[PDB]
Amino acid sequence: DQSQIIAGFTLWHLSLPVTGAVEVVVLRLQADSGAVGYGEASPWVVFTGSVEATYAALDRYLRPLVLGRAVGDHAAIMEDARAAVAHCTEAKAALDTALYDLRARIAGVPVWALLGGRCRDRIPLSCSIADPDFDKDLALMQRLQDDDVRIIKLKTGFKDHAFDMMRLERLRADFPAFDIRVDYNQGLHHDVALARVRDVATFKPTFIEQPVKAHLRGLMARIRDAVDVPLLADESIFGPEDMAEHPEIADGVSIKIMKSGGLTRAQTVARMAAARGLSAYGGDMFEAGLAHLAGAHMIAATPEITLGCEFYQATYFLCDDILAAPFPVADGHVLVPDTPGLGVDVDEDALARFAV
Amino acid sequence: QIIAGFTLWHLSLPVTAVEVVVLRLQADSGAVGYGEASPWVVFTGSVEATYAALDRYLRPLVLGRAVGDHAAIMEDARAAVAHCTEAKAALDTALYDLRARIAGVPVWALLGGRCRDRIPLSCSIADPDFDKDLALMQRLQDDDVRIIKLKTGFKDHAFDMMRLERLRADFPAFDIRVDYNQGLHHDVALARVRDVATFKPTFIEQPVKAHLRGLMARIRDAVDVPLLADESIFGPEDMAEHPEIADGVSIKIMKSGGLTRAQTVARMAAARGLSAYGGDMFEAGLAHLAGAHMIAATPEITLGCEFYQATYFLCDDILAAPFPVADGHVLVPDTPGLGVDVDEDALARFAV
Amino acid sequence: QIIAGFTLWHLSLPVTAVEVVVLRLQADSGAVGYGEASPWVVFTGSVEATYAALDRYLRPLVLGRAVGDHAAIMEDARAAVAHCTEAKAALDTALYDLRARIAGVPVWALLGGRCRDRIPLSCSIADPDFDKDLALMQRLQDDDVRIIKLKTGFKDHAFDMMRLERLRADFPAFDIRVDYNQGLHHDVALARVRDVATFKPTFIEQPVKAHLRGLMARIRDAVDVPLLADESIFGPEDMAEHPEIADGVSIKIMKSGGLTRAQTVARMAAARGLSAYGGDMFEAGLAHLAGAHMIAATPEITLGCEFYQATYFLCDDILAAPFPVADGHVLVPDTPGLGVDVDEDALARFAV
Amino acid sequence: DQSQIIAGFTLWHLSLPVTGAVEVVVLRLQADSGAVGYGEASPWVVFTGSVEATYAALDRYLRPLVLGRAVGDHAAIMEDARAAVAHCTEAKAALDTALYDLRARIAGVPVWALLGGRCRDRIPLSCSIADPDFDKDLALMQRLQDDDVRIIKLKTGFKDHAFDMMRLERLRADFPAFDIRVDYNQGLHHDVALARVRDVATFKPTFIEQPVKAHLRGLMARIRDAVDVPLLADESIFGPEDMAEHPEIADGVSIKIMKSGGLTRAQTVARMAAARGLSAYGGDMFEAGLAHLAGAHMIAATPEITLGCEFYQATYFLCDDILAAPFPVADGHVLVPDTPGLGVDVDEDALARFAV
Ligand SMILES: [K+]
Ligand SMILES: [K+]
Ligand SMILES: [K+]
Ligand SMILES: [K+]
Ligand SMILES: [Mg+2]
Ligand SMILES: [Mg+2]
Ligand SMILES: [Mg+2]
Ligand SMILES: [Mg+2]
Repeated sequence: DQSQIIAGFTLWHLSLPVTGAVEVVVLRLQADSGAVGYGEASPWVVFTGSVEATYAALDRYLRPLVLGRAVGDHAAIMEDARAAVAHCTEAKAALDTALYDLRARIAGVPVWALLGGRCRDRIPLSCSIADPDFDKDLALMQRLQDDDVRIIKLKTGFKDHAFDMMRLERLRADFPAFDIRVDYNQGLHHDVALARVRDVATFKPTFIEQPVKAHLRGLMARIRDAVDVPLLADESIFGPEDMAEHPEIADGVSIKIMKSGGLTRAQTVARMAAARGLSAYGGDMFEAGLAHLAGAHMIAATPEITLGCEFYQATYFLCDDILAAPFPVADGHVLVPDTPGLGVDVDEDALARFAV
Repeated sequence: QIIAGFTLWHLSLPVTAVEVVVLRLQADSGAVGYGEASPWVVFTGSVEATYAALDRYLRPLVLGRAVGDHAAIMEDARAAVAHCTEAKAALDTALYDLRARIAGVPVWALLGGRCRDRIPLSCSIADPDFDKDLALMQRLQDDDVRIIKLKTGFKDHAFDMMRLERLRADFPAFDIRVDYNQGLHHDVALARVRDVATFKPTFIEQPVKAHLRGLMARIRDAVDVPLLADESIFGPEDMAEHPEIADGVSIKIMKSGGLTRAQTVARMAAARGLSAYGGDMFEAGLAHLAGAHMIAATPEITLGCEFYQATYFLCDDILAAPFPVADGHVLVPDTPGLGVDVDEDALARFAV
Repeated sequence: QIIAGFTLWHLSLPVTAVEVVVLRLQADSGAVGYGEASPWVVFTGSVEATYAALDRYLRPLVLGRAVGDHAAIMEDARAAVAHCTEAKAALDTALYDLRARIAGVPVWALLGGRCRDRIPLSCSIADPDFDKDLALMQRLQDDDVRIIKLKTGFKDHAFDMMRLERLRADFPAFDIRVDYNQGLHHDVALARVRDVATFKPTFIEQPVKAHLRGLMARIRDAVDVPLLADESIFGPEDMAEHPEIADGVSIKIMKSGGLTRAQTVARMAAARGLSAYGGDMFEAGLAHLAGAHMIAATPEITLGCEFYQATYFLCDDILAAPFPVADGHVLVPDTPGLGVDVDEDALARFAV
Repeated sequence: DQSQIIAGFTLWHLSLPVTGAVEVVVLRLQADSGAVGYGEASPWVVFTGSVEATYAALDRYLRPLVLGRAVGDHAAIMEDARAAVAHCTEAKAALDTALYDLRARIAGVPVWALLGGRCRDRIPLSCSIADPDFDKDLALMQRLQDDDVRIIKLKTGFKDHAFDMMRLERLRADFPAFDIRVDYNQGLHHDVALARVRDVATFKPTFIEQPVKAHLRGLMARIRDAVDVPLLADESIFGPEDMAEHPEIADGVSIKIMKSGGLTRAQTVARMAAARGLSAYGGDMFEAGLAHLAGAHMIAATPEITLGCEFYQATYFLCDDILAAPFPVADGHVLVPDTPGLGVDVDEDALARFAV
């Protein structure tokens, strides 16, 4: 049964409205038996690559390498997948996710059971605070507080520095029970980055994420050493190779299956970080509930990821998701399913509704 | 469902004796999984240390746990008892075997799926009577085995140089590696490594004591032939701490404390262009199968494996059918669990 | 004056097929400029990624801009879309071609003026049938070409060593370089590089995967023959980050994302005594001309160029007259723009 | 037309009175067609070399390498120029400037169009505050404020430390809207440099420039790491070779065509700095409007230079300039011309009036 072939390979390019729209690609794999598995690719054109690049990677270059293969050859399929097309880590993540979802459903086990088993069944949730209209986010904070969410990440550097400092002050004043992180999304020019980081460090955020452009890894290392607050690398480190090459550039790493090109490789990044005493955090892209579930299963199997996750978009940002039931969140945590595969069905009618 | 039973055997296994410890785990449903710990007292620690790790300290953290909590159980296991990586490997192996059998999948399906169904086999050449080993070689050659690892530095340097010349002369189709097992004193290690390197072995493994990692790094940089670390690197933490001491690493589940961690060492090595080889201890077939499933799911381990003891060294194994080898390769099973039944009668027979 | 038009062709070009994307930019006045993107899916990214970069993401940042704002446009282009350095090179090339034609100057007059009017040419030797390549060599020798780059590591090591010995024997007047295209596994890379170094190629290019830069640095320091980085270094940021991984760099506009940035890589290399070579991808004559004008204005690129595909590899090119080569050199034009007309009929003919 | 020869090579050694005098050398190149281009060399004897060295470099050693060459061979002329005479980067800059001005005027394009095109058409201006009579500079500050200049650089270390601290205090008090930088011009002895730098850092200047002697690059690196305020290298880094050799000695670099030996090389220094996250600033020497225009065109084509420029001398320091019209400044910015060549004509009658 482990040599049953992959007989179907189907793509949807979606546009999903948000409270704007975000574009993702969904992959379904179908085995010889008729069993199916799904994966999501969630690109950001300025950071990981375009949606068109990811679609083409799947449609033209991965498809002929996947169709007709033995589904048990998952590990060899993914080595071939990495060799076949440069970049498109999001596309690779979709493939890895669909292969895990498929083999898990065939076996009748949850995806985490294929990643080493479970160390946790809940994962603390962080919501991002990113609105240029801060009164709208103050409204959101009331809802988060009532929902028992107790972590947020302030997106900083996109308006001006006074806007960042104003929001940090007000959130610390009005919402002291919250654990607050900061994410610059590569948004500080090297002229001002250290000074701005030192200023926001005065509010003692749990971490400050990726202040400078991804390639400025030497400057990241300098900022790490200059400031007491933990520095987190995001766009500076995609996968194990980057982690190996740049061991000392930050105090921790944001783990995203869309950067690492899948679930197995995300685990490897987090294990490499932990082995030297670097923190690991469950980051995400502009994703839907399918990609969220993939990340949640990965985190459930990875004790090294201890800083929570930001799988908030399906619950708080997307007008409608693509799952058949609500992405599972209660009491400020993601609830990791224990039913087969990713644990919540993909709604193909929603795939059809949102297809471009 | 919960782990309802936890059973240990301390075995003594005659050879052509080695002591191992076998663990059986039993779920609520009656399903079972097995693992083997294979300690070497001078290297990984005593068999008594390993037995006590399992019997006293791990037993209570494992009995009554949900089998699905495998990852948490192993975190707890690492925190519960220092060393005894062999014990921890036995537990990891049993947990994978048990979960794979409950699910009806081979253990490699729990480790990422498969990248290879066959692994090239190496047999060790370590007899003080070299004529016997020359007989062994003919059998290896008839068996289509095409890799050997010469154990060096236990007699004298002339004995090692003699054997290398003879083997290159009379068996030129063999891929030859060298393993010193920490046996060269620092006074002479560089000189002797340079001498054996003239036979271009594929690698030279662990010339000096495990803790002499600065010297390992010097030997790495002095000689063109790849240097392989063994005892100097156990798990991911050692790999993270000592990134440049060698050109590659011997991956052993008994050093890494399990299957998952062994994968992580190989991946960490590969990420920087260091090689990975499927090493082993004085193990029986149960251990061999655990290592075989690990290698089957780990593309980074490209240098073969040395799972030769169940075939050429043990009088009798503890599996119900032979450990699967043919045409000089280990044949990775695709049936459920580790893929060959453990023979509980063989367990009773060889229990101390 | 403003950029009033932005047009793309996705081409498939038969070879003795490769896909490229051509961009035409059109100013208010009707003046036009062209650029080529030549992607390699395993190396720089897909042709689809490049087409989308231009069609969706760059088009709106370019249409309606003042042509004189070239430097700002390219800043915006780099910020707008990750990767797709081939797309960005096509845009840079079109912007230079258009501005040079508006001004009535060759593109090299926009890049610092000229330091050379001729560039030594290298042709690649990459046929699995070596007898065919031995025929190709006679033609190269009759054409006064005196540099070749042997593509290695795609068959086996004996095939590479065989070809080197034969070429040194039968064609001793040729400057021979070697290119592995990331093709040596880390298990064997040092050994094989050392072996091919015995033929003293002028350089050995990119033996290992692009990300294995620590290993590149080790190979650099282990072997006397110059090591050339290709895929390991794309633009100035990579050059700044990895200063000591090689003895020199292959400069390609399709990696650097343009003409200016390619100059900057060469200058950064030269400042510390690293060499620079005029590399290329599977390009047509438009790309060749962009690279040729770049090299003409960049004294630091002293190792020749490999703009051989339009002459010896493509069945038909997309220029209205032949890409200019004579006496084993590229002949840098001094007429306006890139210096040879793009044939829009050839564009229509080969569009997918 | 690109092979038309350089047929004329003419030098003037000027002395230009200032609110003292400054000595510069002007070069005019004349092509076969009669078109002309001009460049300026602006030496400082203690820093870059004497005016006599620069004059001789042009008159005896560069002249025979330039006369009769094809003007299109600009890049080869400048390689030959660098090989021909040691030092005299100012002389080399004059030659590079005149070649660009000449080819630009022949082509009918502005100089920046020969340097990659334009990224900005205005450049924020900084004026230096360097008078031993501080009341005179307080007068100047009223004029700067009314002129909408909002950057100054305080020259420090030439009187005593209390004088520096007094001026910083008063400027921060009376002119809070100004961005203030500090420049020591190599003026701190190594015995006291760190302590003095730490003291002036308390006023949070945007950068502190070259506290110690140029060769003390190890001590510069120590000062960089000891103080939060950005350290700028000036005399420690001339061109790309220095930049390559000394990558970590400061947080940024002052780019001056008179150090880099021309416009192309200045751009290369700024691109090398930016590639690793080091700042770049448009510095100058005691220059006239010709050299200012050269630097302004260079900066217009170089997005990496983001800290402004100090092309203030033609407007605020020289009693009379050598251009046919006022060096273009409005609203606190240099206005980069878009007409051919450097964009403002050189007044040869002014060359004659000021010749020694
Ligand atoms: K820190
Ligand atoms: K070695
Ligand atoms: K070398
Ligand atoms: K500093
Ligand atoms: Mg982030
Ligand atoms: Mg060993
Ligand atoms: Mg190449
Ligand atoms: Mg200065």
